[PDB]
Amino acid sequence: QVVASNETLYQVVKEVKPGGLVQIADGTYKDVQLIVSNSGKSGLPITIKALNPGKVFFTGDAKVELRGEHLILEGIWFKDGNRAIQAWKSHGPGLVAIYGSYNRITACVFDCFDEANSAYITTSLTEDGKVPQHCRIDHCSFTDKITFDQVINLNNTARAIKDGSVGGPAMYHRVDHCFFSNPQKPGNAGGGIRIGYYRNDIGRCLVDSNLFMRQDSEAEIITSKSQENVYYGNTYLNCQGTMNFRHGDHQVAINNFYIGNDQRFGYGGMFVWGSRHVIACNYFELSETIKSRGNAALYLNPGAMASEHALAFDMLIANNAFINVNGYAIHFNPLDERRKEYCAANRLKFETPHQLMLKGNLFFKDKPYVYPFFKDDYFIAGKNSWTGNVALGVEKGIPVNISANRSAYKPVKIKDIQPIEGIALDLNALISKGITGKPLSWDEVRPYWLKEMPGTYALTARLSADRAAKFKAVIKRNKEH
Ligand SMILES: *[C@H]1O[C@H](CO)[C@@H](O[C@@H]2O[C@@H](C)[C@H](O)[C@@H](O)[C@H]2O)[C@H](O)[C@@H]1O[C@H]1O[C@H](C(=O)O)[C@@H](O[C@@H]2OC[C@@H](O[C@@H]3O[C@@H](C)[C@@H](O[C@@H]4O[C@H](CO)[C@@H](O)[C@H](O)[C@H]4O)[C@@H](O[C@H]4O[C@H](CO)[C@H](O)[C@H](O)[C@H]4O)[C@@H]3OC)[C@H](O)[C@H]2O)[C@H](O)[C@H]1O
Ligand SMILES: CC(=O)N[C@@H]1[C@@H](O[C@@H]2OC(C(=O)O)=C[C@H](O)[C@H]2O)[C@@H](OS(=O)(=O)O)[C@@H](CO)O[C@@H]1O
Ligand SMILES: CC(=O)N[C@@H]1[C@@H](O[C@@H]2OC(C(=O)O)=C[C@H](O)[C@H]2O)[C@@H](OS(=O)(=O)O)[C@@H](CO)O[C@H]1O
Ligand SMILES: CC(=O)N[C@@H]1[C@@H](O[C@@H]2OC(C(=O)O)=C[C@H](O)[C@H]2O)[C@@H](OS(=O)(=O)O)[C@@H](CO)O[C@H]1O
Ligand SMILES: CC(=O)N[C@@H]1[C@@H](O[C@@H]2OC(C(=O)O)=C[C@H](O)[C@H]2O)[C@@H](OS(=O)(=O)O)[C@@H](CO)O[C@H]1O
Ligand SMILES: [Ca+2]
Repeated sequence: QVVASNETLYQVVKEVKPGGLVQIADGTYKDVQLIVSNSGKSGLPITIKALNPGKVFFTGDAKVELRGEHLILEGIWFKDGNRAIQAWKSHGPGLVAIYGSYNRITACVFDCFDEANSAYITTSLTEDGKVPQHCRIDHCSFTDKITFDQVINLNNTARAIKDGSVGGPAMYHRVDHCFFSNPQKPGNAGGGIRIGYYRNDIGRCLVDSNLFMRQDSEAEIITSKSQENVYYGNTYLNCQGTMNFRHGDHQVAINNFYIGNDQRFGYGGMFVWGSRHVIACNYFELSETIKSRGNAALYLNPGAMASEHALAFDMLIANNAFINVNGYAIHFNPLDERRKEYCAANRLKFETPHQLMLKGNLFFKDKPYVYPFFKDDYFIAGKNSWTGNVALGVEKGIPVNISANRSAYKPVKIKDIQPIEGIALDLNALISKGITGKPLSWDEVRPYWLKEMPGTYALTARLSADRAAKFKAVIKRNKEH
């Protein structure tokens, strides 16, 4: 039914049946506490949507909880929030918290919501430990986030100091066609998306066709902290951060675009911990790279095998292109001094990346940047395997013989790569095709009803005066008195 107030919305959601449709009349729903406990059924979802998307605002001291299964939340604009700062935390539920499985949030806008620390959307465990699975977040816009924590956390365990061999279960979520552009916070402030917590967690989430444009929240654009997540066809445009395989082996990134096209800041880029990954058909063209990480497109972590800073080794790096990177194409030992400190403290064995299979990559420069393609301060003959690469335009920086024949450059065919269970992509086929398509634009990901890009930061790299003032107040209250 059509509802036009908070109270009527609360009532209709208590009664709605599988296949039901709740439409919210034009207006502002201030301090709205939408808790949806009922469930739809497979093929009979319950849809809660604006009657006219773009005309419904959830504001004030608001929250949404999707606790039932088979629910769809659509066409809501979250702005002008005022949740209690003492009542919300990073690593807690999001503004929208999804506790049930088979739920979808689509074509919603989150724009500088408030000053309370939390994600904008989470999947969250219930108190009895049940893990939501098979959820989708798509065609949503996340802009000008001025609070701590990620924009989205996808959770399969409760936060703990941890380290017990039993990880969280596979989630099988999808995040697609979303737009992220958010200002830099201080420190380890929470990024774009976190998936899982530690290396025994299984993710099996698909993150595809998103546009991260000045996603600058903190060092990590995405902190992927579970196994077997697949990142396909995302665009990272002028982002002050890197997309990271932070914990969890056997993750996949194929045909993403990492573009930096001005000199305003250092941009990234991928930072990779762990082993057994597939990193293929990605395109890196970065006009400036990140000083603090080591100035590179692709960073391969040194350290102790399978530790808290897991050594990057034994993986496939295939058919990628590094075009006019103002930095190393590949840095084989970033942050090595900090990592030796970690390994010494914990009495762990420090190692450097090896057993890498570098196949069919193009390394090309014709602009006067000063960096050789590679940095490997621990180079050992034979430790990695290079086949079918092409390198031309600057010295390699390591003693490896690579063809310089660009005309003869072709991506390699690959046929031995196992797909990820639950994700309907043919990894061999996609890798063997080489790099397809081009960077995504706002029109390709935007909510169907929204023509104008929201936010103040994406086009300008600066918050508007009023939002800047709120951001300063958040940062101040979160640091030492
Ligand atoms: C993410 O998305 C981006 C693009 O937004 C992709 O970008 C590309 O790749 C990047 C690497 C590059 O950077 C970029 O430049 C791009 O080149 C990126 O790869 C990622 O892709 C994934 O997301 C896509 C997306 O969501 O946009 C997926 O594309 C969708 O795939 C499904 C398509 O639907 C099918 O085709 C349409 C036209 C429907 O079929 C037609 O149905 C008509 C009416 O029934 C009929 O007359 C026609 O004969 C049919 O052809 C659809 O059918 C389904 O729906 C209809 C109603 O419309 C009926 O109910 C049917 O029963 C039902 O089957 C087809 O579904 C199979 C959709 O068009 C397409 O957008 C992509 O596959 C993902 O990998
Ligand atoms: C709630 C939702 O859309 N979940 C996504 C899931 O889609 C469900 O499962 C399938 C399926 O064929 O396995 C189809 C329907 O779209 C839906 O029931 C699926 O999303 S996808 O279909 O857009 O690809 C996965 C990705 O595999 O992500 C969510 O789990
Ligand atoms: C709110 C927030 O997450 N801020 C990050 C800092 O964490 C807070 O401050 C401290 C502290 O001892 O100084 C401890 C608590 O975690 C928070 O109250 C801190 O993050 S972290 O180091 O704890 O992971 C700094 C580190 O640079 O990052 C801020 O973003
Ligand atoms: C100890 C702790 O929980 N600190 C939180 C951070 O987590 C550490 O940092 C990261 C990371 O990739 O940033 C990985 C380590 O394994 C963690 O011990 C971090 O939280 S999270 O969202 O990345 O899990 C920050 C983010 O705001 O929050 C700290 O409190
Ligand atoms: C406790 C810990 O190792 N946390 C990792 C982060 O490391 C801290 O972050 C930084 C920084 O500027 O990024 C400075 C502090 O001295 C570090 O202790 C960080 O890891 S990394 O930067 O060493 O690679 C994040 C990933 O960005 O992961 C945390 O686990
Ligand atoms: Ca972080």
